[PDB]
Amino acid sequence: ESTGNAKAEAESRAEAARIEGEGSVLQAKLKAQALAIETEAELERVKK
Amino acid sequence: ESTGNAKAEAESRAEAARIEGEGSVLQAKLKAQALAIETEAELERVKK
Amino acid sequence: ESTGNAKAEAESRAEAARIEGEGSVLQAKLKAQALAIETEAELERVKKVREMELIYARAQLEL
Amino acid sequence: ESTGNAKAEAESRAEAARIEGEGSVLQAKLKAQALAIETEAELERVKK
Amino acid sequence: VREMELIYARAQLEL
Repeated sequence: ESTGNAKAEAESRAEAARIEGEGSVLQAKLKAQALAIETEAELERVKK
Repeated sequence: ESTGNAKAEAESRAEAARIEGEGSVLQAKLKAQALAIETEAELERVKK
Repeated sequence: ESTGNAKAEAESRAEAARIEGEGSVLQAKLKAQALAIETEAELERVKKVREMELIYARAQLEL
Repeated sequence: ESTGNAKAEAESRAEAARIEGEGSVLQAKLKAQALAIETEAELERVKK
Repeated sequence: VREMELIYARAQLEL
């Protein structure tokens, strides 16, 4: 009839993984990494 | 009566998705830069 | 009689919205700049370790 | 008949999340971030 | 922290 983690009463809780975006972060789009270093030029300006 | 989410047995499982994951792929800017600025340790030892 | 808000079970829930959230997206300027000015820690350590160029200065000439 | 956090008598209280704007802050509009660095030129003036 | 530029000044010449 029942086995696991039963929880009740009040606000928030979490129990699983739901690493949706996190997994997507690991599988970072190369193009995303490129734009990162390509844009650094602006940061360098704030430095210079 | 108590009711709740059950997770019988053990394999890869997802539940209560989105929020955290989505937020991760969006930025995590604070720790991203934090860890990134701590990377200088390489350049630090090189100087040392 | 007491009456009040009940939150049976447990899942994602919202209530008493707006105010705090709205105020957050608006500015949070004090802590925003506070944490931002504390970010210099990176540039701080960089200086702390760049100090090593002092190498040339070891040629002390205390006559 | 009843379960949870019942509260009464006087002023203010809060119990939930209501992270409306907060969530919106995490999901920061790229264009908003751009204008931020683009406007910094004024701050630099006060520096120079 | 900018004080660190003092590096050059370590070449003390206390004769």
